[PDB]
Amino acid sequence: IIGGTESKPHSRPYMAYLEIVTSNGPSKFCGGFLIRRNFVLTAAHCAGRSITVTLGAHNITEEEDTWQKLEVIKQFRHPKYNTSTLHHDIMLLKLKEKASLTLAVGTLPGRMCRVAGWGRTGVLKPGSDTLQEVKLRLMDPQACSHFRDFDHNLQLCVGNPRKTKSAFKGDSGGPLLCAGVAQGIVSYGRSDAKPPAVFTRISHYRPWINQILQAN
Ligand SMILES: Cc1c(S(=O)(=O)Nc2ccc(-c3ccncc3)cc2C(F)(F)F)sc2ccc(F)cc12
Ligand SMILES: [Zn+2]
Repeated sequence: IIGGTESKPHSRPYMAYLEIVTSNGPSKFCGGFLIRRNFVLTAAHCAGRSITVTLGAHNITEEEDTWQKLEVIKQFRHPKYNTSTLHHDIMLLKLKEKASLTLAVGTLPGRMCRVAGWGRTGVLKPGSDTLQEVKLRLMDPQACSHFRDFDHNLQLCVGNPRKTKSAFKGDSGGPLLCAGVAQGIVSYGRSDAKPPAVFTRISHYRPWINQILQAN
């Protein structure tokens, strides 16, 4: 998160910190959010060989009783996910067991929405130890035209280009909440962090989400 504030600790109890393993490189990291006690929603580009989910975190470097480290038993990447266009950048993670409900852990184009994450706080900066959040402007789709594979039906265009405020690397998979309702998932943007960024429009995938949740 660039240009944001430190979240009040545990004020977003649905937030998930994802550590993603691949065979041929070190761990990568993403955000996500708990939508059922045993399901986390995130971005498809956060898929890997295996994933660990930490719920209940604020400072991800300091173990505390709110933490629930949970095994993912299966990844459900959207079947039409495209690695070139990044269309359908959405994935459900089924947890081995249902998370415990605690205070710190529970389930979840001109308006202002909020996104949170542990991602980088600048181009040359590292992932944040603490959960950060930022208020961003929903933009008209023409603001994202320069993303040649942007699609207004599939995606949201998020972040006033006049501001430095943005989701960034490591925030992938985190929710965009507009008046308390999750409308988007951090997907991609520019390497140089110039907003706007592209978010998955969750509404488009409600049928698919429902099918996975009902059948698993
Ligand atoms: C994650 C991300 C990055 S990245 O550089 O780490 N990855 C990336 C960037 C651009 C595309 C892309 C470019 C054209 N058409 C489609 C996709 C795809 C990728 C993919 F897949 F690797 F994640 S920059 C940024 C900025 C804001 C934000 F919120 C998220 C990100
Ligand atoms: Zn705490």
